[PDB]
Amino acid sequence: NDEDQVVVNKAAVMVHQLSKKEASRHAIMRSPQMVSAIVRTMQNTNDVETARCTAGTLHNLSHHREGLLAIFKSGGIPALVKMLGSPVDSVLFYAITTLHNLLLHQEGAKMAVRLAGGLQKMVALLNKTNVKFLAITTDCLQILAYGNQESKLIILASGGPQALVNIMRTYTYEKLLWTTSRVLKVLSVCSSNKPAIVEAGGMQALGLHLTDPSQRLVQNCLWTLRNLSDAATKQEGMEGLLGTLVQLLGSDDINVVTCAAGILSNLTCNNYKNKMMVCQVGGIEALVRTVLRAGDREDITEPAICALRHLTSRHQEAEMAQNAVRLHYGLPVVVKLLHPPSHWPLIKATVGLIRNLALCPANHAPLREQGAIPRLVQLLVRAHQDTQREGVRMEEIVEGCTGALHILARDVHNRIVIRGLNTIPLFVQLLYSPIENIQRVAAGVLCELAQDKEAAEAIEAEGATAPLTELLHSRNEGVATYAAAVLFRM
Repeated sequence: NDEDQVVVNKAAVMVHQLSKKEASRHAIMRSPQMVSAIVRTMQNTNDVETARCTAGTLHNLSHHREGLLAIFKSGGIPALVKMLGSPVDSVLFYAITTLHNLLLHQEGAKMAVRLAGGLQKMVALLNKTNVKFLAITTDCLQILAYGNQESKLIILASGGPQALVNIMRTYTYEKLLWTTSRVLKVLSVCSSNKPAIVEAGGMQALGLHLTDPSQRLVQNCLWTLRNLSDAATKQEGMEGLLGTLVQLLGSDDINVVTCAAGILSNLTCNNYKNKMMVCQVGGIEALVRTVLRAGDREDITEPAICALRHLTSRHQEAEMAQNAVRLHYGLPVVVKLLHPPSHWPLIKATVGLIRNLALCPANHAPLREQGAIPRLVQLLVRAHQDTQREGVRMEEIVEGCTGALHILARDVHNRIVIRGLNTIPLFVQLLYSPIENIQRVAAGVLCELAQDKEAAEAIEAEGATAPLTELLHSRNEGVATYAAAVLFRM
């Protein structure tokens, strides 16, 4: 039969019972007339049992493909969103569930919800306390934000990051934690959201769940953590997270290992506090084992080497880390990574690690015995030639290899090897480099070599007096100091 009228609700309790039975439910969504009256009643009524009964109806309809369209074209979406402002409590449930079904299957619902101001309403509801309601709400936000930078910035403005992090800090309900982590993951790739997540303590919060039995939750937290750690700030209370990350390096899951290495790489970069802690929980040993176990998987070795590079310089236990790499059988494999099939990013990271390891006198001989010097020379020679003829710039390979050789040249037996490879003409040539940092390490390695009279003569014979004289007036104070140092020993 036809519609309700005015001042009567019994019709609301009417349409319900039928929406349950399929038979009438088909008739009801097959009727593009009263479905609009269902909507009209819901948004407008100030009665509780009528409002909840009305929302519950549309819910039952959202289960069927035509029931969606029925609600869709009837303009039910802006109504349901308005029902997300409804007070206690079951009306919020039917509303968010219906929207969810629409967002899942019904096409056009996404943009429609966005236009209705659904994003703002949903973010506001993240302070509720029902985990099932929060799981549905967070999933909607995920559906709306994925591959849609517009929605991501809205969620940010509405205070999404802080609310989502609080959920991760509060609840233990797996499905909610998982769903919330997927939203944070989507937001993590956003350049605007990422710092907000980090500022909300997102990294510590995600770190809480890295030992959860749910692998999909663990992996989501890892993926998000890598994006967030990607140039994050100086955070406190990272002790537990760092300890777990080192722990996760031994995981049998390669994707867990890849993420753990990457995050540790990012968190240790220019952060001596994080360097200390990672070292103090066995980071070197774990990272070395990881490199050995990884073989030629550069997805793993590259962030692992990078992490090792960070840990082996500029912090209180740097020297200890430099020894630790050797003590844990690391030197042979590190040198091996300078050879094919290693690609430039790994090679660059490896060279930088050798440079730090060479700071430790006890590493001079083993590095020499492994054949680091000729390989470093071959890299430098070929890299330089290529700079004379985007990814990794060869100017970085040139500077890196020359830098590593600069440190290795502190050892007497190394200087004989380096010199024996006819490198002096190359080094002198590098004094003409447009790049100051290259001039600096070129002058530096010459300064080390020129401590031996025979080398000092070969250096002078190479016509190095003139370039060094010009570099005396370099605005780079370091370049000038080395230039004067070589001149003196000549």
